[PDB]
Amino acid sequence: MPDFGDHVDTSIFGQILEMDEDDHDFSAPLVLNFFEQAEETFQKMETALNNKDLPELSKLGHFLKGSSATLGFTKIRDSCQLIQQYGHGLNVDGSSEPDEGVCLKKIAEALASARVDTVALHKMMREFFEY
Repeated sequence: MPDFGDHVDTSIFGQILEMDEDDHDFSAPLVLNFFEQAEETFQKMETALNNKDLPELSKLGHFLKGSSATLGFTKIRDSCQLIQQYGHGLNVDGSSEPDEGVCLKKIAEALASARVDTVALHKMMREFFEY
C-alpha cells in the first residue's frame, strides 16, 4: 500500500516493484541511482542559470525529464518539461517567448519546484524502502 500521491505513477513504478525477488533487490538501487544523478543534473542547471544559458538549460531539462519518466516520477518530469520548453522560448500555452529574461525567471521557478519535489519524493522513498 504505497501512497506517493501525485508524485508517482502507480502503473510505471509498480511494474518496477514487481521485478523484485521482498528486499527491493532491483527497485531500490534504481531509485538511488536516479536521485544521485538528479542532483548532479540540478548542479549543472544551477551553473547554467548563473551563466544565463537557455540552450544548456533546455538540454538539461530534456535529459532529466527522460530519466524521471522512466521511473514514473511525474511531478519532477513535468517541472523538467517546463525547463525544456522555456529554454527553447516556448511558454506553457506553447507560444513563442522572445524575452530571455522571462524564460530564465520561469526556469528558476520551475527548478525550485523540481528540487523541492525531488526532496519530498526522496523522503517518501527512504520511508518506503525502510520497512
